[PDB]
Amino acid sequence: GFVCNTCPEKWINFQRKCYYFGKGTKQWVHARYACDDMEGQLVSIHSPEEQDFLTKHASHTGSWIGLRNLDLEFIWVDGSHVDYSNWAPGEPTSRSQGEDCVMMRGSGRWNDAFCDRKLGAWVCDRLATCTPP
Repeated sequence: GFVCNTCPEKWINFQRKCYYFGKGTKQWVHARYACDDMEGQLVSIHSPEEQDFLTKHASHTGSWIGLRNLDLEFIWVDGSHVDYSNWAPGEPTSRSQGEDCVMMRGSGRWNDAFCDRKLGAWVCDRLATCTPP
């Protein structure tokens, strides 16, 4: 096994991951289950290179991402902590209470909005399968 760029039908390869750029009106939790029932998760961005690819295919309206708030601290759906951050200027707002779910704007910048908000786009990500040369 050396080459990891093997994608299922309708998924787009980037680096060592597969991405599905889903459409249709969905609440954060609804988009959380849309990927889980597809054998994927809501997207976890960890590199500027990943973000740049994501921005290129993402809908201008705004896509849900796998980041959310708790208590403590923002953590991705995979459980990973935030290392790379592409927050919009002045984000995350530490006064807007209830805005615990993160979305990604057309520009790629992330905004933290209400979980009950209906967005037209949502991005999923899974691991890319391998091939032995």
